[PDB]
Amino acid sequence: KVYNDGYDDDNYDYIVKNGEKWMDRYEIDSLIGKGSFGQVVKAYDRVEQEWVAIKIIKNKKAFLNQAQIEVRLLELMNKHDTEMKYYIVHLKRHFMFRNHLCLVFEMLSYNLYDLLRNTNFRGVSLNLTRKFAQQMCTALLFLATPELSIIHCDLKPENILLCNPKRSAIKIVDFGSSCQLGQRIYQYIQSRFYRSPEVLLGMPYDLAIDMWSLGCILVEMHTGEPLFSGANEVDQMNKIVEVLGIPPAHILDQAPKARKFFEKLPDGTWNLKKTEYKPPGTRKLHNILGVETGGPGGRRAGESGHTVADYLKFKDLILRMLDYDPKTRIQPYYALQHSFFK
Ligand SMILES: COc1ccc2sc(-c3cncc(NC(C)=O)c3)nc2c1
Repeated sequence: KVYNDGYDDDNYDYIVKNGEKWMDRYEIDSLIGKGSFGQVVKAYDRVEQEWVAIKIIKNKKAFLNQAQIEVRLLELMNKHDTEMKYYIVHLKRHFMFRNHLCLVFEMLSYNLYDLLRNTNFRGVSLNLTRKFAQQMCTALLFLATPELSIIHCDLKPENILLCNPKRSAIKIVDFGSSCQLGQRIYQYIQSRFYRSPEVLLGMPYDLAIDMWSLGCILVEMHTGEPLFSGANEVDQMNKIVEVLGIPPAHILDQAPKARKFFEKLPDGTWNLKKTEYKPPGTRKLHNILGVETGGPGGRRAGESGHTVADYLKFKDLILRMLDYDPKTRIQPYYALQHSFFK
């Protein structure tokens, strides 16, 4: 009949209405996004006199507690980052309104998927990819602060927003599926395209799962297509193996879900389970990037900063990000000191 005196819908979301005024403060403009958490609306704040993005959580206990964990992480980050210089989206405040938790964020521009979409998935240049790579590594360095130890756990182009359309500044949004380092409670985390091997293999994991995601994300920004576009976990692992080969034996011996993907032959080596795919490590990243053939699709031939020497700096950095072992996979601090950012 009527849910929350007619304010909500069957799905517990607030029925957003153009031009509604909340608390004599926020003038609601339009719906900009929707998620399982609920909705995101564009609004004008008449006290601060600026546009804001409001995340209106569903009126239900499961999402209210989830959103509360995000609110805890953002208010903890805002405490450390006062100067607003570590590339995380700023939570201005939060309030309860008609039985909905509302989060007030700074208004940013489109996401990195939208930029890829406007190219018809042909990608952006390497100069712009470097600027996104530099800011993202700085952001992961901030999350690796020992008192934070925050894992975003769902890094992808949609969850990276541009501050301003005419600038290269980006901020990471959406810490709803994020957590601080600790004992393993969850194994089904990260979006499949961006999911680390340790998660695919069902193994212990830490903040290095974000660095794997970042490696996948940076190649997609320049090529325009997902590096590993698995339709299922078995497809995801096979496409990872296509590029990087079979994970080391000492990892697959410890992986619980190792036999979901590989067979252990009588001699001790691990082989792919028969199901198509190129043999392991033959779809070279060297050839995917087109280090010697003028970039992806030859569409970067003759462009500045797109030489073979420049592509090898990017290839090396990306390979260090896609290290199978999370203990030896490159960390934000060392990645920033790479020759690619020189
Ligand atoms: C379009 O101007 C903005 C500015 C700041 C933010 S913060 C955010 C967000 C927060 N939490 C989860 C998600 N994820 C979704 C909707 O899928 C997005 N969106 C925006 C949009």
